[PDB]
Amino acid sequence: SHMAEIGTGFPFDPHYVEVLGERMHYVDVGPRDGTPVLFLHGNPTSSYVWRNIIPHVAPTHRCIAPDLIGMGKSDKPDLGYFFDDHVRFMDAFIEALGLEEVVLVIHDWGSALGFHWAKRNPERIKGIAFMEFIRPIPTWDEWPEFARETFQAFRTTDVGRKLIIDQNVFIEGTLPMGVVRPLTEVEMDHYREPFLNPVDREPLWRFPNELPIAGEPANIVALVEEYMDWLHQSPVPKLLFWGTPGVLIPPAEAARLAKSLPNCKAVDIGPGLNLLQEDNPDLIGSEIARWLSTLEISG
Amino acid sequence: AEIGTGFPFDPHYVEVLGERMHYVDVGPRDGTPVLFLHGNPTSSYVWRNIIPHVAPTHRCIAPDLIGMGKSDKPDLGYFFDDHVRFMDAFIEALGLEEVVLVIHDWGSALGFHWAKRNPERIKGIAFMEFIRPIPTWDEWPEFARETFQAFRTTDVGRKLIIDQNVFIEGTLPMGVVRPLTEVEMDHYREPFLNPVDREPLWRFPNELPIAGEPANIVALVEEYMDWLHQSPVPKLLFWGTPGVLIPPAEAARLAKSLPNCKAVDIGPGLNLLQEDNPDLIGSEIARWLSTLEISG
Ligand code: NA
Ligand code: NA
Ligand code: NA
Ligand code: NA
Ligand code: NA
Ligand code: NA
Repeated sequence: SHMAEIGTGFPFDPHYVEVLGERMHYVDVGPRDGTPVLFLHGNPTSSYVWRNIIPHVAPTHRCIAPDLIGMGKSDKPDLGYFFDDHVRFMDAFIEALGLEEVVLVIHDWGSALGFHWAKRNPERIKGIAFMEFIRPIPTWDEWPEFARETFQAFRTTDVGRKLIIDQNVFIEGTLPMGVVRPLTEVEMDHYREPFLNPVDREPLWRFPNELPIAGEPANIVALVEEYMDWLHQSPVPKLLFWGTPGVLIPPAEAARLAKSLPNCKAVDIGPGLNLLQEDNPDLIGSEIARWLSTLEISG
Repeated sequence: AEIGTGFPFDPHYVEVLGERMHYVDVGPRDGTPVLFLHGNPTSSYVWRNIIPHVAPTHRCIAPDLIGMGKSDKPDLGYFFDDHVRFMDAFIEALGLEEVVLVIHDWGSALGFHWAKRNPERIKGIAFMEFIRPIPTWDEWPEFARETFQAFRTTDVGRKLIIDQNVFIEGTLPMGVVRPLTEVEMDHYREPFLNPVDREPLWRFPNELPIAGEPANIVALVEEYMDWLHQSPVPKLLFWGTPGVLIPPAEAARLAKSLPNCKAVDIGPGLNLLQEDNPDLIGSEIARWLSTLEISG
């Protein structure tokens, strides 16, 4: 059988909340008397990446999907856009909406935010669904060969900024490199929208420079090790989506994690790179919905 | 004795996370270095009359925090997180192993937070007018309460600190008992002639742990104060009357409660104690260093 056509629209009412003096944009749909499901995107995406996942979940659960500070339709203060900046703003976003307990659905740098938050707020986490997530990559050989020269250049002084900031390579090159199917022009224009001006591309370059690869930056490596240790020892319900060949999470790693993470169901989406949501949204959405029905939530 | 206004130190610069940081670096390379950390709105200039008491016998390193002094001015928010990251990297870029700290104001938060995380490397801490949690506004001096509330008031605080440069033109001299001279003022004004460069001056008072906010800073500061209370590291506390961040009663109580701590009364003092009695501070640091178990 064949997949349904993948929607290009973003049929959600926009919201903004003031966070530390800046406005962050977010989606907020579904019923509000239960446990919210908080969807966190990564680099170089926005809440747009969840547009075809949310409709599977919204009939039964609240869906909140923010745009990270400096990204999407959120404000763009003059920050370095280190992980520290994202942590601060995301923590404050969650408090600004008065969220208590949540289910997380997280991806890429959004997964570092989600796992780091959950480790610090273990009483408030009712489940985590995750995919293509940030983990330590101890050698460049564990980074995919098709992306090695590129990410090394991204992290090389002067060259990386020329590619990402001046030439917009993370949007024009790396984003398509992360989707097995071809993105349409309408989809590309949605992803391009926040970054038309090169000055606004700082987060796109800082993010690959924060990835924990070959021990650097050491502070990120430590933080990520800490939340991975937490995840390995946590009874929290877990749902892991993976694809072939993946980028951050190759199939062999997914298979290891299906055993070494407690209470974890792993689901193969088929072909996939980084943005698994773009390659099989209906499997990811339908499986999240089924998994939510099994959790200690509905209030 | 007359207090020197000059800054007779050759520039040193080091690349840190892709940005350049300026620092004073004098004295011999064959011992344990003494790392001097300034706060808001100062620079290594604040240590200019203290360093010469120490440099004959110990290397003195005095960086300008990122965004301040002669250090580069990247487009950051200048949150404490930014200062932590850059200072950690500065220390590693100089290849420092064990150190003695001499710290003040926001420099004290940096130093104590670093020491907590590097307990085997810290061999002594001299400190003054330091950051601790302030649970209510009542515990902030009245001559400055309305001002700091305004600094932390949306839009108003930026008008004062960024547009009008009040932290330099007002708060700085407010923090010295004696009158700062025009030459000294001009040294302190140097990094902030352009209003956009005043961001760190505004973010700092907005990071102060007062009445529980920002909660992340409150937690961090509580953690390093607990660490300090539990550490056998040699400690030297300078204080003055009436103080600003530290009233005399609190200073004297800490001298008793902290392990291995000597307190030194500098006389009249507000925040920038270094400007009111540099010769006592410098000479006492020198004497104290000679008593430590450092190498050599
Ligand atoms: Na639409
Ligand atoms: Na590092
Ligand atoms: Na020198
Ligand atoms: Na005054
Ligand atoms: Na004065
Ligand atoms: Na807070």
